[PDB]
Amino acid sequence: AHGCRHVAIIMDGNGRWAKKQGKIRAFGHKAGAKSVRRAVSFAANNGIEALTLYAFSSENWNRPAQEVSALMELFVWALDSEVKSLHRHNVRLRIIGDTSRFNSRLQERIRKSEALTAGNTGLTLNIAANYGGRWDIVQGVRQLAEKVQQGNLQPDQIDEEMLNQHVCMHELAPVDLVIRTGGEHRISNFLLWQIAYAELYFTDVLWPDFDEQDFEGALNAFANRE
Amino acid sequence: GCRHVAIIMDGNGRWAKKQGKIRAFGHKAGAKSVRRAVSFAANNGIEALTLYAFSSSALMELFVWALDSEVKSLHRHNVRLRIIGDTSRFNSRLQERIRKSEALTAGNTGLTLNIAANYGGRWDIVQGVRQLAEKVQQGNLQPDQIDEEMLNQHVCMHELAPVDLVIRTGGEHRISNFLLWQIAYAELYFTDVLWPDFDEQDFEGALNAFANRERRF
Ligand SMILES: O=P(O)(O)C(O)(Cc1cccc(-c2cccc3c2oc2ccccc23)c1)P(=O)(O)O
Ligand SMILES: O=P(O)(O)C(O)(Cc1cccc(-c2cccc3c2oc2ccccc23)c1)P(=O)(O)O
Ligand SMILES: O=P(O)(O)C(O)(Cc1cccc(-c2cccc3c2oc2ccccc23)c1)P(=O)(O)O
Ligand SMILES: O=P(O)(O)C(O)(Cc1cccc(-c2cccc3c2oc2ccccc23)c1)P(=O)(O)O
Ligand SMILES: O=P(O)(O)C(O)(Cc1cccc(-c2cccc3c2oc2ccccc23)c1)P(=O)(O)O
Ligand SMILES: O=P(O)(O)C(O)(Cc1cccc(-c2cccc3c2oc2ccccc23)c1)P(=O)(O)O
Repeated sequence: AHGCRHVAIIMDGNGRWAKKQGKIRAFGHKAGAKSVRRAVSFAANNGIEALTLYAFSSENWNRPAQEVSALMELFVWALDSEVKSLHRHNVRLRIIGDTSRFNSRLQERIRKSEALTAGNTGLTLNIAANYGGRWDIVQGVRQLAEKVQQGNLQPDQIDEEMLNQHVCMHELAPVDLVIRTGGEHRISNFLLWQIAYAELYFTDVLWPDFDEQDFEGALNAFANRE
Repeated sequence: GCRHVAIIMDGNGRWAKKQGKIRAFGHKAGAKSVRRAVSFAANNGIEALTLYAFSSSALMELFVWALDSEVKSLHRHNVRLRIIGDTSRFNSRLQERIRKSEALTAGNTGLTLNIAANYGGRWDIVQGVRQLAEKVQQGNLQPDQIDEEMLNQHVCMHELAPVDLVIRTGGEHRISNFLLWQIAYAELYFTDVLWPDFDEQDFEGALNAFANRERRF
């Protein structure tokens, strides 16, 4: 009844949530993981076809660039145990983002995870990893530029419909709703091309507290903004 | 400090209906609201204001009339005018009035006023992409040297301050294929106020909210 086929969520607020409890950041990450499981569960049980998730990091600015990098590795590493669970729940997993510089072992783990679940018929879960909406448009542009160089494409032949076929998730239903938790009212270079016509829904709720009733609220807001 | 504000103007028609009036009446109050927003922005030190008339030859002629009767005043008021969007198919007379209007004000140093006409964010990115494909075809550019900075140099308004705040009136919470590339880091502010009613107090509310959020985030 919500009529929403594909929801994207900019998750934020985990560190502030922990801070308020008098707990260190790591406890926030723990509670945030639980909230991710819960939103994925809700989406699957509510007939949403695709759910795309972006972890917005409020602390990354204070982290040296080389820690960030290693942080991307732990993510893929953790993503080897979690896939087993996603697969048991009939979830099809896709990673979107610039994974070309990750080491071969990671790239292999990622492809194997997407291959394992590619045939599942449940929710399609897209996880952003090293993703940027401008980078997304740029990688599509590069693919087209390569065709132009080969001599198979004239610059005047490039139109929206063609660039669209080369940005992330072009093969899935278009994003109908973007939710951003944590209070900030910005897209922060998450999807740009893909959100041209999506409903944007912002809530002050911190990610760890964002639960099924908050997700239903966004979906009903969407249904009503029709 | 907000340097560039973009506004998705919407609600003139709904506004006229609530008054029991026709669409033309909503357009008239709408023009007055554009005038007040432009003055407000110029008076409060905003460097660029970008306006997008959201709609769900008569016009083309009015566009000519509008340019002919207001450009001298915008020039006088030190406003730099730019039209962003695909005007490639407007009639030549109008295309020439646009070009001349931008040329006459190209040197002004006050508010840059960007008016969208047949503009779309995807189209904007696509025109930038065509320009880069031309250099690849010419042989002056390798596909793998194309990066964000380079495409950024080929989308509308790259010569101005980055868009800091996007305001959409009328109650919808969508970008509707207005700016996309350009709003990657902008504060987004939605208000149910209908365009004709959008006034200095409403505009101040969006500006104060931007400044406070800049402080908090
Ligand atoms: O746990 P802390 O945030 O205290 C820190 O160890 C960095 C870190 C270590 C181990 C795991 C994580 C972590 C865990 C879950 C999600 C994410 C984490 O780090 C990021 C960054 C960006 C997005 C998501 C997550 C972060 P720090 O160097 O910032 O103190
Ligand atoms: O816990 P369930 O298997 O019941 C389910 O929530 C799916 C799910 C469970 C647990 C974790 C995740 C998930 C998915 C991808 C990556 C990561 C997940 O949780 C973490 C924690 C830390 C790092 C990465 C991930 C998803 P479901 O919708 O399939 O029932
Ligand atoms: O919310 P904050 O910006 O405070 C921060 O927790 C980063 C963060 C944002 C959003 C989600 C998560 C997070 C935490 C644990 C598990 C997972 C998170 O995001 C995903 C995506 C996919 C699978 C698992 C998780 C972390 P931080 O490390 O910058 O303090
Ligand atoms: O600057 P960006 O916002 O583009 C990004 O690189 C930030 C980022 C850097 C490093 C790790 C993560 C990240 C994202 C989701 C889940 C987890 C991340 O890091 C960890 C560590 C341990 C468990 C989960 C996650 C995010 P992104 O991967 O969220 O696109
Ligand atoms: O078709 P008509 O000539 O009857 C009329 O709609 C013309 C009209 C007057 C004023 C504004 C508009 C109008 C309508 C849709 C979009 C835009 C309009 O004006 C601008 C300016 C710049 C960008 C978009 C629009 C139309 P009207 O208000 O004089 O009845
Ligand atoms: O607000 P609505 O979407 O109801 C509609 O008035 C279209 C419209 C939206 C926003 C502004 C305008 C409009 C009206 C009069 C003058 C000008 C308008 O937009 C601009 C931009 C620049 C200069 C003058 C005007 C028209 P409509 O013609 O589709 O009913």
